[PDB]
Amino acid sequence: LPAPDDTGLQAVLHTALSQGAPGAMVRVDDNGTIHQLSEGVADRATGRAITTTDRFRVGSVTKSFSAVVLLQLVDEGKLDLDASVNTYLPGLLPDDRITVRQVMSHRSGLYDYTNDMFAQTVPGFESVRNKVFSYQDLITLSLKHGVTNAPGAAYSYSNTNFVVAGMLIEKLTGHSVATEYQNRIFTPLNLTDTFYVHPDTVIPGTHANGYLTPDEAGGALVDSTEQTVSWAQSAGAVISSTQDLDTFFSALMSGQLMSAAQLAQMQQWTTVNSTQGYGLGLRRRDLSCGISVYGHTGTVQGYYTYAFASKDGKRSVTALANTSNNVNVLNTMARTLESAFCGKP
Ligand SMILES: CC1(C)S[C@@H]2[C@H](NC(=O)CCCC[C@H](NC(=O)C[NH3+])C(=O)[O-])C(=O)N2[C@H]1C(=O)[O-]
Repeated sequence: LPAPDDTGLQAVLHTALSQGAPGAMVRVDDNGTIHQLSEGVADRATGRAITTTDRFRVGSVTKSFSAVVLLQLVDEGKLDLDASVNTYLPGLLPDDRITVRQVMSHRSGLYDYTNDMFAQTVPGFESVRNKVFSYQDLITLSLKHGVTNAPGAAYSYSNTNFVVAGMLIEKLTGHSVATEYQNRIFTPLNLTDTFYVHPDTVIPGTHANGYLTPDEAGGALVDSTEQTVSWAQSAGAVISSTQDLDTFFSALMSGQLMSAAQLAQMQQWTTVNSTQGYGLGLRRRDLSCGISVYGHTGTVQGYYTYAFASKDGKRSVTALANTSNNVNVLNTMARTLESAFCGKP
């Protein structure tokens, strides 16, 4: 690969701050040589600086953790990707036709209940931040709406899919998702900054605070750091660090977390758009210089995450901005992948 471009990474972070991120940071693990940059503040009220060791909420990056657990269950003979969801969770869905593979790739047609919750950004956050939901509560909220398409038909993102994934993990293992993440992923990879504490609202240890951008332009930011994330759970509640998400996606792509057969299934791409695909709890992004990278993005209130690795896991990058509901910031932070993988123009 080309050399990572630290001047370009520095410019991306400075642009994100100019667009409303209180703080922004990035860590690259380039085959054993570390790159680490940060600019701005973890806490905008106290002024404490952000750093690449600050813990944060990874949002839908959590789905890659859920998918790894489910694909290990396929390796163990406990789960068949082409069986019906209802085979394992009787009576759950009105269509006994929807399969596990379809949920894991966002091809199920299940309505995304969070489009009801967050029609208004700050009111919807204030509504859910201190609520505790069961998995079944969230499925019932989805099923108030009919499906949006035929099973298998189209990519349509829905958090409901990885609520189903959490329910499958707990049903088939007899354990909580926190126990399965710890035993199958966090402990074997020594992810000392990585946690699943739901429904606790505290982020353990030194962390970046999250700042939710209101829908009104120029409105005051809302501290969204402490919430249950119970509206997402196995779709979005993991806490981690840049070093630990680099370790995780490098281990995944280098073949340490499942059989070769299941990794191959995880990388069967469904088209998202002309430069992106979706596998099984895994995203592919095609970069300008002809390189593809693999991993996941996350959005949870106050935190935007990108965490991607090269095909062989030898270069990994994790970037974090501690704001959300700011599409300019989101789009700017994607440029860290260009600078880290494609290097200087
Ligand atoms: C598909 C995504 C982008 S959204 C999905 C999941 N996060 C959510 O579903 C939260 C949606 C509300 C986010 C909120 N926005 C609003 O409230 C809008 N009114 C904000 O910006 O904080 C996550 O994480 N995924 C990202 C993913 O996979 O990258």
